Amino acid sequence: SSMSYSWTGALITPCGPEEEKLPINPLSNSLLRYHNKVYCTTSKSASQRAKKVTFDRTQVLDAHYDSVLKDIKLAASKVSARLLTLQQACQLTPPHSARSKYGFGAKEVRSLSGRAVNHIKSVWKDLLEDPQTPIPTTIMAKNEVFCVDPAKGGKKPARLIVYPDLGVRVCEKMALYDITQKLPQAVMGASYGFQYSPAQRVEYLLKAWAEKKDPMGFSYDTRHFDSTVTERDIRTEESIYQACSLPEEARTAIHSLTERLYVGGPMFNSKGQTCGYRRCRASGVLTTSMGNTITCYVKALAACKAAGIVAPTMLVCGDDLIVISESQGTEEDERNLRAFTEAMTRYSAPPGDPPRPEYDLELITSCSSNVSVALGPRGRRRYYLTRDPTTPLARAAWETVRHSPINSWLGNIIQYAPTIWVRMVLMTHFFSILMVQDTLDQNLNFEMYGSVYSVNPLDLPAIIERLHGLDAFSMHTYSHHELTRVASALRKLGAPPLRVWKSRARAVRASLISRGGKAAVCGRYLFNWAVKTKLKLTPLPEARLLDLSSWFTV
Ligand SMILES: Cc1cc2nc3c(=O)[nH]c(=O)nc-3n(C[C@H](O)[C@H](O)[C@H](O)COP(=O)(O)OP(=O)(O)OC[C@H]3O[C@@H](n4cnc5c(N)ncnc54)[C@H](O)[C@@H]3O)c2cc1C
Ligand SMILES: Nc1nc2c(ncn2[C@@H]2O[C@H](COP(=O)(O)OP(=O)(O)O)[C@@H](O)[C@H]2O)c(=O)[nH]1
Ligand SMILES: [Mn+2]
Ligand SMILES: [Mn+2]
Repeated sequence: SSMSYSWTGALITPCGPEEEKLPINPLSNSLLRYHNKVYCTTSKSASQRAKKVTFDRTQVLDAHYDSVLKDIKLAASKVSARLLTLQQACQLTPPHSARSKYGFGAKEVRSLSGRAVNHIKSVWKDLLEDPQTPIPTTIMAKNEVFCVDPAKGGKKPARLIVYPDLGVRVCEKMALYDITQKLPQAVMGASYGFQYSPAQRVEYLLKAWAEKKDPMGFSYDTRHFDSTVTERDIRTEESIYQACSLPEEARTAIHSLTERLYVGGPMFNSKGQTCGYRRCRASGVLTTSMGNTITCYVKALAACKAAGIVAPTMLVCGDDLIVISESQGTEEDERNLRAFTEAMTRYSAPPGDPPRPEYDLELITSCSSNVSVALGPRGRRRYYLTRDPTTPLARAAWETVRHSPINSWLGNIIQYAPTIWVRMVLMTHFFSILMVQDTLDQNLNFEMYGSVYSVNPLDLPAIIERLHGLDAFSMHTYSHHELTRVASALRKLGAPPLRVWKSRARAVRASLISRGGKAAVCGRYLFNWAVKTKLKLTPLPEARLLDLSSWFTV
Protein backbone atom coordinates (compact mmCIF):
# COMPACT_ATOMS: atom_id res chain seq x y z
CA SER A 1 0.00 0.00 0.00
CA SER A 2 2.27 2.90 1.23
CA MET A 3 5.84 3.96 0.41
CA SER A 4 8.16 4.65 3.35
CA TYR A 5 9.59 7.72 1.61
CA SER A 6 9.25 9.71 -1.57
CA TRP A 7 11.86 12.17 -2.83
CA THR A 8 11.97 15.40 -4.78
CA GLY A 9 15.57 15.15 -5.92
CA ALA A 10 17.23 17.65 -3.62
CA LEU A 11 20.36 16.23 -2.07
CA ILE A 12 20.60 15.38 1.62
CA THR A 13 23.09 18.12 2.38
CA PRO A 14 25.55 18.38 5.28
CA CYS A 15 24.70 20.07 8.60
CA GLY A 16 27.71 22.38 8.65
CA PRO A 17 31.27 20.91 8.70
CA GLU A 18 32.31 17.35 7.82
CA GLU A 19 35.74 16.75 9.26
CA GLU A 20 38.86 15.88 7.35
CA LYS A 21 41.21 13.29 8.77
CA LEU A 22 44.63 14.59 9.67
CA PRO A 23 48.05 13.41 8.44
CA ILE A 24 49.09 12.65 12.05
CA ASN A 25 46.80 11.05 14.60
CA PRO A 26 48.96 11.69 17.68
CA LEU A 27 46.73 10.06 20.33
CA SER A 28 46.01 6.82 18.46
CA ASN A 29 48.93 6.22 16.09
CA SER A 30 50.55 4.23 18.88
CA LEU A 31 47.29 2.22 19.31
CA LEU A 32 47.00 0.99 15.71
CA ARG A 33 48.53 1.61 12.28
CA TYR A 34 45.86 1.08 9.56
CA HIS A 35 44.22 4.50 9.89
CA ASN A 36 43.32 4.35 6.19
CA LYS A 37 40.75 1.73 7.27
CA VAL A 38 38.93 4.08 9.67
CA TYR A 39 36.30 6.29 8.03
CA CYS A 40 33.27 8.39 8.95
CA THR A 41 29.90 8.19 7.24
CA THR A 42 29.27 11.40 5.35
CA SER A 43 26.28 13.15 3.82
CA LYS A 44 27.45 12.16 0.34
CA SER A 45 26.53 8.54 1.03
CA ALA A 46 23.02 9.59 2.12
CA SER A 47 21.63 9.04 -1.40
CA GLN A 48 22.73 5.41 -1.31
CA ARG A 49 21.02 4.98 2.09
CA ALA A 50 17.89 6.67 0.74
CA LYS A 51 17.57 4.13 -2.09
CA LYS A 52 18.04 1.25 0.40
CA VAL A 53 15.29 2.53 2.75
CA THR A 54 12.64 3.49 0.16
CA PHE A 55 10.23 0.60 -0.39
CA ASP A 56 6.52 -0.25 -0.48
CA ARG A 57 5.39 -1.69 2.87
CA THR A 58 2.57 -4.25 2.73
CA GLN A 59 1.62 -5.11 6.29
CA VAL A 60 -0.80 -7.96 7.04
CA LEU A 61 -1.82 -8.64 10.66
CA ASP A 62 -3.53 -11.62 12.31
CA ALA A 63 -5.21 -12.82 15.50
CA HIS A 64 -1.83 -13.22 17.21
CA TYR A 65 -0.88 -9.59 16.70
CA ASP A 66 -4.44 -8.54 17.61
CA SER A 67 -4.24 -10.61 20.79
CA VAL A 68 -0.78 -9.31 21.80
CA LEU A 69 -1.80 -5.69 21.27
CA LYS A 70 -4.83 -6.20 23.50
CA ASP A 71 -2.65 -7.54 26.32
CA ILE A 72 -0.20 -4.66 25.93
CA LYS A 73 -2.85 -1.93 26.03
CA LEU A 74 -4.15 -3.58 29.22
CA ALA A 75 -0.64 -3.45 30.71
CA ALA A 76 -0.45 0.18 29.59
CA SER A 77 -3.67 1.08 31.43
CA LYS A 78 -1.87 0.53 34.77
CA VAL A 79 0.37 3.55 34.03
CA SER A 80 -0.42 7.07 35.17
CA ALA A 81 1.66 9.79 33.52
CA ARG A 82 1.88 13.56 34.02
CA LEU A 83 2.51 16.48 31.76
CA LEU A 84 5.94 17.98 32.21
CA THR A 85 6.08 21.69 32.71
CA LEU A 86 7.40 23.75 29.85
CA GLN A 87 10.29 24.57 32.20
CA GLN A 88 11.06 20.92 32.92
CA ALA A 89 10.91 19.91 29.27
CA CYS A 90 13.14 22.89 28.51
CA GLN A 91 15.79 21.74 30.98
CA LEU A 92 15.99 18.23 29.52
CA THR A 93 17.39 19.76 26.34
CA PRO A 94 21.01 18.68 25.86
CA PRO A 95 23.48 21.58 26.07
CA HIS A 96 24.31 21.50 22.34
CA SER A 97 20.96 20.53 20.79
CA ALA A 98 20.42 21.81 17.24
CA ARG A 99 19.21 25.40 17.49
CA SER A 100 15.86 26.77 16.34
CA LYS A 101 14.81 28.54 13.14
CA TYR A 102 13.41 31.17 15.53
CA GLY A 103 16.62 32.80 16.71
CA PHE A 104 17.48 30.84 19.86
CA GLY A 105 19.04 27.53 20.81
CA ALA A 106 19.82 25.08 23.58
CA LYS A 107 21.60 27.67 25.72
CA GLU A 108 18.46 29.83 26.05
CA VAL A 109 16.10 26.84 26.28
CA ARG A 110 18.11 25.41 29.19
CA SER A 111 18.41 28.83 30.87
CA LEU A 112 14.63 29.49 30.63
CA SER A 113 15.33 32.60 28.52
CA GLY A 114 12.12 34.51 27.87
CA ARG A 115 12.30 34.63 24.07
CA ALA A 116 12.58 30.84 24.06
CA VAL A 117 9.98 30.17 26.79
CA ASN A 118 7.61 32.35 24.79
CA HIS A 119 8.08 30.70 21.41
CA ILE A 120 7.79 27.20 22.85
CA LYS A 121 4.65 28.35 24.67
CA SER A 122 3.03 29.22 21.32
CA VAL A 123 4.34 26.05 19.63
CA TRP A 124 2.49 24.16 22.37
CA LYS A 125 -0.82 26.04 21.95
CA ASP A 126 -0.69 25.33 18.21
CA LEU A 127 -0.45 21.60 19.00
CA LEU A 128 -3.70 21.84 20.98
CA GLU A 129 -5.57 24.03 18.47
CA ASP A 130 -4.44 22.32 15.24
CA PRO A 131 -4.60 18.51 15.07
CA GLN A 132 -3.72 18.21 11.39
CA THR A 133 -1.21 20.52 9.67
CA PRO A 134 2.02 18.56 9.13
CA ILE A 135 5.08 19.65 11.09
CA PRO A 136 8.17 20.09 8.88
CA THR A 137 11.33 18.14 9.65
CA THR A 138 14.99 18.35 8.73
CA ILE A 139 16.82 15.38 7.22
CA MET A 140 20.55 14.96 7.75
CA ALA A 141 23.02 12.11 7.39
CA LYS A 142 24.48 10.70 10.60
CA ASN A 143 28.25 10.95 11.17
CA GLU A 144 29.61 7.77 12.74
CA VAL A 145 32.97 6.01 12.51
CA PHE A 146 33.48 2.42 11.31
CA CYS A 147 36.31 0.21 10.11
CA VAL A 148 36.11 -0.69 6.42
CA ASP A 149 34.79 -4.16 5.73
CA PRO A 150 35.51 -5.15 2.11
CA ALA A 151 33.47 -8.34 2.67
CA LYS A 152 30.43 -6.12 3.45
CA GLY A 153 31.06 -3.78 0.48
CA GLY A 154 33.53 -1.11 1.55
CA LYS A 155 32.01 1.75 3.53
CA LYS A 156 28.52 1.85 4.99
CA PRO A 157 26.34 4.77 3.84
CA ALA A 158 25.11 7.22 6.44
CA ARG A 159 21.95 6.58 8.42
CA LEU A 160 19.14 9.07 7.81
CA ILE A 161 18.20 11.31 10.73
CA VAL A 162 14.87 13.19 10.76
CA TYR A 163 13.95 15.71 13.48
CA PRO A 164 11.59 18.72 14.01
CA ASP A 165 12.55 22.21 15.14
CA LEU A 166 14.00 22.57 18.63
CA GLY A 167 10.74 24.21 19.77
CA VAL A 168 8.74 21.08 18.88
CA ARG A 169 11.30 18.78 20.50
CA VAL A 170 10.74 20.55 23.79
CA CYS A 171 7.01 20.09 23.38
CA GLU A 172 7.22 16.35 22.88
CA LYS A 173 9.03 16.10 26.23
CA MET A 174 6.11 17.98 27.79
CA ALA A 175 3.58 15.55 26.29
CA LEU A 176 5.58 12.35 26.26
CA TYR A 177 8.74 12.36 28.41
CA ASP A 178 6.99 10.98 31.48
CA ILE A 179 5.53 8.15 29.39
CA THR A 180 8.95 7.30 27.94
CA GLN A 181 10.11 6.91 31.55
CA LYS A 182 7.32 4.48 32.52
CA LEU A 183 5.50 2.83 29.61
CA PRO A 184 8.29 0.53 28.26
CA GLN A 185 9.04 -0.87 31.71
CA ALA A 186 5.31 -1.28 32.33
CA VAL A 187 4.26 -3.26 29.27
CA MET A 188 7.47 -5.37 28.94
CA GLY A 189 8.53 -5.86 32.53
CA ALA A 190 11.79 -7.73 32.75
CA SER A 191 11.78 -8.14 28.96
CA TYR A 192 12.76 -4.49 28.57
CA GLY A 193 16.47 -4.30 27.92
CA PHE A 194 17.77 -0.72 28.44
CA GLN A 195 17.26 -1.29 32.16
CA TYR A 196 20.22 -3.63 32.62
CA SER A 197 23.91 -2.96 33.13
CA PRO A 198 26.18 -5.38 31.22
CA ALA A 199 26.51 -7.59 34.31
CA GLN A 200 22.74 -7.52 34.82
CA ARG A 201 22.03 -8.33 31.17
CA VAL A 202 24.29 -11.36 31.59
CA GLU A 203 22.45 -12.49 34.74
CA TYR A 204 19.11 -12.23 32.92
CA LEU A 205 20.10 -14.33 29.90
CA LEU A 206 21.96 -16.83 32.10
CA LYS A 207 18.91 -17.19 34.36
CA ALA A 208 16.64 -17.54 31.31
CA TRP A 209 18.82 -20.25 29.81
CA ALA A 210 18.97 -22.34 32.97
CA GLU A 211 15.26 -22.41 33.72
CA LYS A 212 14.60 -23.92 30.31
CA LYS A 213 14.80 -27.71 30.45
CA ASP A 214 16.29 -27.99 26.94
CA PRO A 215 17.06 -24.36 26.11
CA MET A 216 17.26 -22.78 22.67
CA GLY A 217 17.98 -19.15 21.83
CA PHE A 218 17.96 -16.94 18.77
CA SER A 219 18.52 -13.25 18.05
CA TYR A 220 16.57 -11.13 15.59
CA ASP A 221 17.15 -7.73 14.05
CA THR A 222 14.97 -5.86 11.57
CA ARG A 223 16.31 -4.50 8.25
CA HIS A 224 16.05 -0.69 8.11
CA PHE A 225 13.69 -0.72 11.08
CA ASP A 226 12.61 2.94 10.95
CA SER A 227 11.50 2.58 7.31
CA THR A 228 9.57 -0.60 8.12
CA VAL A 229 7.36 1.22 10.68
CA THR A 230 3.98 1.64 8.98
CA GLU A 231 1.64 4.56 9.48
CA ARG A 232 -0.71 2.06 11.16
CA ASP A 233 2.10 1.04 13.52
CA ILE A 234 2.54 4.65 14.65
CA ARG A 235 -1.15 5.19 15.35
CA THR A 236 -1.20 1.83 17.10
CA GLU A 237 1.53 3.38 19.22
CA GLU A 238 -0.69 6.38 19.95
CA SER A 239 -3.44 4.07 21.14
CA ILE A 240 -0.96 2.26 23.35
CA TYR A 241 0.03 5.63 24.87
CA GLN A 242 -3.59 6.67 25.35
CA ALA A 243 -4.25 3.45 27.25
CA CYS A 244 -2.53 5.05 30.26
CA SER A 245 -4.18 7.43 32.69
CA LEU A 246 -3.43 10.89 31.28
CA PRO A 247 -4.54 14.49 31.70
CA GLU A 248 -6.76 15.49 28.88
CA GLU A 249 -4.34 18.23 27.77
CA ALA A 250 -1.64 15.60 27.19
CA ARG A 251 -4.02 13.37 25.15
CA THR A 252 -4.83 16.27 22.83
CA ALA A 253 -1.16 17.11 22.25
CA ILE A 254 -0.13 13.45 21.99
CA HIS A 255 -2.75 12.88 19.28
CA SER A 256 -1.67 16.11 17.58
CA LEU A 257 2.01 15.16 17.53
CA THR A 258 1.09 11.67 16.25
CA GLU A 259 -0.97 12.99 13.35
CA ARG A 260 1.26 15.94 12.44
CA LEU A 261 4.73 14.54 13.18
CA TYR A 262 4.98 10.84 13.97
CA VAL A 263 2.88 9.33 11.15
CA GLY A 264 4.96 11.40 8.72
CA GLY A 265 5.51 14.72 7.02
CA PRO A 266 7.73 16.73 4.68
CA MET A 267 11.49 16.72 5.15
CA PHE A 268 13.80 19.65 4.27
CA ASN A 269 17.55 19.36 3.76
CA SER A 270 19.87 21.67 5.68
CA LYS A 271 19.95 24.15 2.79
CA GLY A 272 16.18 24.56 3.29
CA GLN A 273 14.81 22.93 0.12
CA THR A 274 12.02 20.38 0.17
CA CYS A 275 13.76 17.00 0.13
CA GLY A 276 11.03 14.37 0.28
CA TYR A 277 7.96 13.19 2.12
CA ARG A 278 8.10 10.60 4.90
CA ARG A 279 5.48 8.00 5.85
CA CYS A 280 7.41 6.03 8.52
CA ARG A 281 9.23 6.49 11.84
CA ALA A 282 11.33 9.66 11.95
CA SER A 283 14.50 8.65 13.83
CA GLY A 284 14.94 11.82 15.84
CA VAL A 285 11.59 12.20 17.61
CA LEU A 286 11.33 11.66 21.35
CA THR A 287 9.35 8.44 20.81
CA THR A 288 12.03 6.84 18.61
CA SER A 289 13.46 4.49 21.22
CA MET A 290 10.15 3.81 23.01
CA GLY A 291 8.21 3.35 19.76
CA ASN A 292 10.89 1.04 18.34
CA THR A 293 11.00 -1.13 21.42
CA ILE A 294 7.24 -1.40 22.03
CA THR A 295 6.45 -1.94 18.36
CA CYS A 296 9.27 -4.45 18.12
CA TYR A 297 7.94 -6.18 21.24
CA VAL A 298 4.40 -6.48 19.87
CA LYS A 299 5.42 -7.94 16.52
CA ALA A 300 8.12 -10.17 18.02
CA LEU A 301 5.77 -11.58 20.61
CA ALA A 302 2.93 -12.05 18.11
CA ALA A 303 5.33 -13.91 15.80
CA CYS A 304 6.37 -16.08 18.75
CA LYS A 305 2.75 -17.27 19.02
CA ALA A 306 2.55 -17.58 15.23
CA ALA A 307 5.65 -19.80 15.11
CA GLY A 308 4.76 -21.79 18.23
CA ILE A 309 7.82 -20.80 20.26
CA VAL A 310 7.41 -22.60 23.60
CA ALA A 311 7.94 -20.79 26.93
CA PRO A 312 9.67 -17.77 25.35
CA THR A 313 11.80 -15.38 27.37
CA MET A 314 12.53 -12.15 25.51
CA LEU A 315 15.03 -9.31 25.73
CA VAL A 316 14.19 -6.26 23.60
CA CYS A 317 16.46 -3.25 22.98
CA GLY A 318 15.07 -1.13 20.18
CA ASP A 319 14.73 -3.57 17.29
CA ASP A 320 17.34 -6.02 18.65
CA LEU A 321 15.80 -9.11 20.14
CA ILE A 322 16.81 -12.25 22.02
CA VAL A 323 14.43 -15.14 22.57
CA ILE A 324 15.37 -18.01 24.90
CA SER A 325 12.71 -20.72 24.61
CA GLU A 326 12.12 -24.45 25.02
CA SER A 327 13.59 -26.47 22.16
CA GLN A 328 11.17 -28.69 20.24
CA GLY A 329 13.94 -30.67 18.61
CA THR A 330 16.43 -29.31 16.13
CA GLU A 331 14.12 -30.26 13.23
CA GLU A 332 11.10 -28.36 14.58
CA ASP A 333 13.21 -25.42 15.84
CA GLU A 334 14.46 -24.58 12.36
CA ARG A 335 10.88 -24.75 11.03
CA ASN A 336 9.61 -22.55 13.85
CA LEU A 337 12.22 -19.86 13.23
CA ARG A 338 11.25 -19.77 9.54
CA ALA A 339 7.66 -19.23 10.71
CA PHE A 340 8.77 -16.48 13.11
CA THR A 341 10.48 -14.75 10.21
CA GLU A 342 7.62 -15.27 7.76
CA ALA A 343 5.36 -13.70 10.39
CA MET A 344 7.72 -10.84 11.26
CA THR A 345 7.97 -10.16 7.54
CA ARG A 346 4.17 -10.08 7.27
CA TYR A 347 4.06 -7.51 10.08
CA SER A 348 6.56 -5.26 8.23
CA ALA A 349 9.58 -6.14 10.37
CA PRO A 350 11.63 -8.09 7.80
CA PRO A 351 14.99 -9.50 8.92
CA GLY A 352 18.53 -8.48 8.12
CA ASP A 353 20.55 -11.58 8.85
CA PRO A 354 18.05 -14.50 8.88
CA PRO A 355 17.67 -15.90 12.40
CA ARG A 356 18.88 -19.34 13.37
CA PRO A 357 18.33 -21.60 16.40
CA GLU A 358 21.44 -21.90 18.59
CA TYR A 359 22.09 -24.08 21.65
CA ASP A 360 25.22 -22.40 23.07
CA LEU A 361 24.82 -19.02 24.77
CA GLU A 362 28.09 -17.65 23.34
CA LEU A 363 26.77 -18.15 19.78
CA ILE A 364 23.85 -15.68 20.16
CA THR A 365 24.72 -12.08 19.31
CA SER A 366 22.30 -9.20 19.90
CA CYS A 367 22.83 -5.52 20.75
CA SER A 368 26.24 -5.91 19.03
CA SER A 369 27.30 -8.07 22.00
CA ASN A 370 27.39 -11.67 23.26
CA VAL A 371 27.85 -13.46 26.56
CA SER A 372 31.13 -15.32 26.87
CA VAL A 373 32.88 -17.33 29.59
CA ALA A 374 36.31 -16.99 31.20
CA LEU A 375 37.85 -18.99 34.06
CA GLY A 376 39.35 -17.60 37.25
CA PRO A 377 42.77 -18.68 38.48
CA ARG A 378 41.20 -21.76 40.16
CA GLY A 379 38.73 -22.85 37.44
CA ARG A 380 35.52 -21.01 38.34
CA ARG A 381 33.44 -20.04 35.32
CA ARG A 382 32.75 -16.32 35.20
CA TYR A 383 30.36 -15.05 32.55
CA TYR A 384 30.48 -11.59 31.04
CA LEU A 385 29.40 -9.47 28.09
CA THR A 386 31.77 -8.76 25.23
CA ARG A 387 31.69 -7.77 21.58
CA ASP A 388 33.69 -7.66 18.40
CA PRO A 389 36.25 -4.92 19.21
CA THR A 390 36.55 -3.74 15.59
CA THR A 391 34.19 -0.77 15.79
CA PRO A 392 35.45 0.22 19.29
CA LEU A 393 39.06 0.22 17.99
CA ALA A 394 38.05 2.27 14.96
CA ARG A 395 36.38 4.90 17.13
CA ALA A 396 39.41 4.77 19.39
CA ALA A 397 41.24 6.16 16.34
CA TRP A 398 38.80 8.90 15.31
CA GLU A 399 40.84 11.97 16.08
CA THR A 400 40.28 15.33 14.37
CA VAL A 401 40.34 19.05 15.10
CA ARG A 402 36.88 18.95 16.71
CA HIS A 403 36.73 15.43 18.17
CA SER A 404 38.83 13.57 20.82
CA PRO A 405 38.78 9.76 21.00
CA ILE A 406 39.53 9.71 24.73
CA ASN A 407 35.88 9.68 25.80
CA SER A 408 35.33 6.75 23.45
CA TRP A 409 38.15 4.87 25.18
CA LEU A 410 36.71 5.53 28.63
CA GLY A 411 33.23 4.40 27.63
CA ASN A 412 34.58 1.05 26.43
CA ILE A 413 36.73 0.56 29.51
CA ILE A 414 33.59 1.17 31.61
CA GLN A 415 31.17 -0.85 29.52
CA TYR A 416 33.46 -3.81 28.66
CA ALA A 417 35.90 -3.89 31.59
CA PRO A 418 35.97 -7.74 31.85
CA THR A 419 36.88 -8.26 28.19
CA ILE A 420 40.38 -9.30 27.21
CA TRP A 421 40.60 -6.50 24.63
CA VAL A 422 39.64 -3.73 27.09
CA ARG A 423 41.91 -5.09 29.82
CA MET A 424 44.94 -5.62 27.58
CA VAL A 425 44.55 -2.98 24.83
CA LEU A 426 42.29 -0.05 25.72
CA MET A 427 43.18 0.15 29.44
CA THR A 428 46.90 0.00 28.64
CA HIS A 429 46.74 2.70 25.98
CA PHE A 430 44.31 4.82 28.05
CA PHE A 431 46.53 4.99 31.09
CA SER A 432 49.73 5.37 29.05
CA ILE A 433 48.34 8.41 27.23
CA LEU A 434 47.06 10.18 30.32
CA MET A 435 50.26 9.64 32.30
CA VAL A 436 52.37 11.22 29.56
CA GLN A 437 49.95 14.19 29.41
CA ASP A 438 49.96 14.38 33.25
CA THR A 439 46.13 14.42 33.06
CA LEU A 440 45.47 11.27 35.12
CA ASP A 441 43.36 13.20 37.64
CA GLN A 442 41.44 15.33 35.18
CA ASN A 443 37.76 14.41 34.81
CA LEU A 444 36.45 12.84 31.59
CA ASN A 445 32.85 12.49 30.44
CA PHE A 446 31.36 9.01 30.07
CA GLU A 447 28.55 9.05 27.50
CA MET A 448 25.66 6.56 27.54
CA TYR A 449 22.06 6.75 26.25
CA GLY A 450 22.14 10.49 25.67
CA SER A 451 23.21 11.27 29.21
CA VAL A 452 26.69 12.25 30.26
CA TYR A 453 28.37 11.34 33.55
CA SER A 454 31.67 12.81 34.78
CA VAL A 455 34.26 10.23 35.87
CA ASN A 456 37.79 10.63 37.14
CA PRO A 457 40.27 8.22 35.54
CA LEU A 458 41.69 7.31 38.99
CA ASP A 459 38.22 6.10 40.10
CA LEU A 460 38.08 3.36 37.48
CA PRO A 461 38.92 0.50 39.92
CA ALA A 462 36.05 1.42 42.25
CA ILE A 463 33.66 2.05 39.32
CA ILE A 464 34.51 -1.26 37.67
CA GLU A 465 34.13 -3.25 40.90
CA ARG A 466 30.75 -1.66 41.45
CA LEU A 467 29.71 -2.51 37.87
CA HIS A 468 31.26 -5.93 37.18
CA GLY A 469 32.66 -7.08 40.54
CA LEU A 470 36.19 -8.04 41.50
CA ASP A 471 35.97 -10.83 38.92
CA ALA A 472 36.69 -8.09 36.35
CA PHE A 473 40.30 -7.97 37.62
CA SER A 474 40.91 -11.72 37.73
CA MET A 475 39.68 -13.35 34.47
CA HIS A 476 42.41 -15.86 33.82
CA THR A 477 41.48 -17.90 30.75
CA TYR A 478 39.39 -16.60 27.87
CA SER A 479 37.47 -18.60 25.31
CA HIS A 480 38.51 -19.90 21.92
CA HIS A 481 36.05 -17.56 20.22
CA GLU A 482 37.09 -14.47 22.17
CA LEU A 483 40.83 -15.01 21.67
CA THR A 484 40.26 -15.72 17.97
CA ARG A 485 38.23 -12.56 17.40
CA VAL A 486 40.40 -10.15 19.40
CA ALA A 487 43.51 -11.48 17.66
CA SER A 488 41.81 -11.11 14.28
CA ALA A 489 40.50 -7.61 15.02
CA LEU A 490 43.93 -6.34 16.12
CA ARG A 491 45.54 -7.71 12.93
CA LYS A 492 42.76 -6.03 10.90
CA LEU A 493 43.58 -2.55 12.26
CA GLY A 494 47.38 -2.79 12.39
CA ALA A 495 47.47 -2.82 16.19
CA PRO A 496 50.15 -4.74 18.07
CA PRO A 497 49.41 -8.38 18.98
CA LEU A 498 48.26 -9.07 22.53
CA ARG A 499 51.79 -10.31 23.35
CA VAL A 500 53.12 -6.79 22.80
CA TRP A 501 50.32 -5.26 24.86
CA LYS A 502 51.31 -7.48 27.79
CA SER A 503 54.77 -5.91 27.64
CA ARG A 504 53.35 -2.38 27.34
CA ALA A 505 51.00 -3.00 30.29
CA ARG A 506 53.79 -4.10 32.63
CA ALA A 507 55.45 -0.74 31.98
CA VAL A 508 52.21 1.21 32.49
CA ARG A 509 51.54 -0.67 35.71
CA ALA A 510 55.08 0.02 36.93
CA SER A 511 54.65 3.76 36.34
CA LEU A 512 51.17 3.78 37.91
CA ILE A 513 52.37 2.07 41.08
CA SER A 514 55.43 4.34 41.18
CA ARG A 515 53.40 7.54 41.51
CA GLY A 516 51.51 6.00 44.46
CA GLY A 517 48.19 7.16 45.79
CA LYS A 518 45.12 6.48 43.71
CA ALA A 519 47.23 5.91 40.58
CA ALA A 520 48.95 2.98 42.24
CA VAL A 521 45.54 1.49 43.07
CA CYS A 522 44.76 1.57 39.33
CA GLY A 523 48.08 -0.08 38.56
CA ARG A 524 47.48 -2.87 41.06
CA TYR A 525 43.83 -3.63 40.26
CA LEU A 526 43.54 -2.84 36.57
CA PHE A 527 46.87 -4.52 35.63
CA ASN A 528 47.10 -7.53 37.97
CA TRP A 529 46.80 -9.71 34.85
CA ALA A 530 50.19 -8.48 33.58
CA VAL A 531 52.47 -9.69 36.40
CA LYS A 532 53.71 -13.22 37.07
CA THR A 533 52.90 -13.15 40.81
CA LYS A 534 49.41 -11.73 41.22
CA LEU A 535 48.47 -9.53 44.17
CA LYS A 536 45.44 -10.54 46.26
CA LEU A 537 42.79 -7.91 45.51
CA THR A 538 40.28 -6.93 48.17
CA PRO A 539 36.93 -5.13 47.90
CA LEU A 540 37.25 -1.37 47.61
CA PRO A 541 35.34 0.58 50.27
CA GLU A 542 34.64 3.49 47.88
CA ALA A 543 32.89 1.07 45.52
CA ARG A 544 30.15 0.49 48.10
CA LEU A 545 29.51 4.27 48.05
CA LEU A 546 28.78 4.37 44.30
CA ASP A 547 25.36 4.96 42.72
CA LEU A 548 25.65 4.02 39.05
CA SER A 549 21.91 3.27 38.76
CA SER A 550 21.16 5.80 36.00
CA TRP A 551 24.24 4.90 33.92
CA PHE A 552 22.79 1.93 32.02
CA THR A 553 19.11 2.90 32.04
CA VAL A 554 16.86 5.46 30.35
C1 LIG B 1 17.28 6.29 23.60
C2 LIG B 1 18.74 6.13 23.14
C3 LIG B 1 19.34 7.38 22.96
C4 LIG B 1 20.69 7.48 22.55
N1 LIG B 1 21.29 8.84 22.37
C5 LIG B 1 22.68 8.94 21.94
C6 LIG B 1 23.29 10.33 21.76
O1 LIG B 1 22.62 11.30 21.98
N2 LIG B 1 24.67 10.46 21.34
C7 LIG B 1 25.48 9.18 21.09
O2 LIG B 1 26.66 9.27 20.73
N3 LIG B 1 24.87 7.84 21.27
C8 LIG B 1 23.48 7.74 21.69
N4 LIG B 1 22.90 6.43 21.86
C9 LIG B 1 23.76 5.24 21.61
C10 LIG B 1 24.22 4.63 22.92
O3 LIG B 1 24.68 5.60 23.77
C11 LIG B 1 25.34 3.54 22.82
O4 LIG B 1 26.38 3.92 21.97
C12 LIG B 1 24.78 2.17 22.45
O5 LIG B 1 23.49 2.21 21.92
C13 LIG B 1 24.72 1.33 23.73
O6 LIG B 1 25.34 0.08 23.48
P1 LIG B 1 24.53 -1.04 22.54
O7 LIG B 1 25.03 -2.39 23.04
O8 LIG B 1 23.00 -0.90 22.80
O9 LIG B 1 24.92 -0.84 20.91
P2 LIG B 1 23.89 -1.14 19.56
O10 LIG B 1 24.04 -2.53 19.04
O11 LIG B 1 24.22 -0.12 18.44
O12 LIG B 1 22.31 -0.90 20.06
C14 LIG B 1 21.36 -1.88 19.93
C15 LIG B 1 19.92 -1.26 19.74
O13 LIG B 1 19.79 -0.13 20.41
C16 LIG B 1 19.10 0.97 19.42
N5 LIG B 1 19.99 2.14 19.17
C17 LIG B 1 21.28 2.12 18.84
N6 LIG B 1 21.71 3.41 18.71
C18 LIG B 1 20.66 4.19 18.95
C19 LIG B 1 20.53 5.56 18.95
N7 LIG B 1 21.48 6.64 18.69
N8 LIG B 1 19.37 6.13 19.23
C20 LIG B 1 18.29 5.37 19.53
N9 LIG B 1 18.41 4.01 19.53
C21 LIG B 1 19.59 3.43 19.24
C22 LIG B 1 18.80 0.37 18.31
O14 LIG B 1 17.32 0.05 18.30
C23 LIG B 1 19.69 -0.91 18.28
O15 LIG B 1 19.03 -1.93 17.69
C24 LIG B 1 21.44 6.31 22.31
C25 LIG B 1 20.84 5.04 22.48
C26 LIG B 1 19.48 4.95 22.90
C27 LIG B 1 18.91 3.53 23.07
N1 LIG C 1 17.22 9.04 16.95
C1 LIG C 1 18.14 8.02 16.53
N2 LIG C 1 17.67 6.68 16.32
C2 LIG C 1 18.62 5.62 15.88
C3 LIG C 1 19.94 5.86 15.67
N3 LIG C 1 20.52 4.72 15.30
C4 LIG C 1 19.56 3.76 15.27
N4 LIG C 1 18.40 4.34 15.65
C5 LIG C 1 17.10 3.64 15.71
O1 LIG C 1 17.21 2.10 15.87
C6 LIG C 1 16.65 1.56 14.52
C7 LIG C 1 17.33 0.19 14.20
O2 LIG C 1 18.63 0.14 14.71
P1 LIG C 1 19.79 -0.35 13.64
O3 LIG C 1 20.74 -1.40 14.19
O4 LIG C 1 20.63 0.82 13.23
O5 LIG C 1 18.95 -0.91 12.36
P2 LIG C 1 18.67 -0.19 10.90
O6 LIG C 1 17.92 1.14 10.90
O7 LIG C 1 17.76 -1.26 10.40
O8 LIG C 1 19.94 -0.07 10.08
C8 LIG C 1 16.95 2.47 13.67
O9 LIG C 1 16.16 2.41 12.45
C9 LIG C 1 16.60 3.84 14.53
O10 LIG C 1 15.16 4.08 14.52
C10 LIG C 1 20.45 7.29 15.89
O11 LIG C 1 21.59 7.56 15.72
N5 LIG C 1 19.53 8.31 16.32
MN1 LIG D 1 19.23 -3.25 14.82
MN1 LIG E 1 17.93 -3.11 12.36
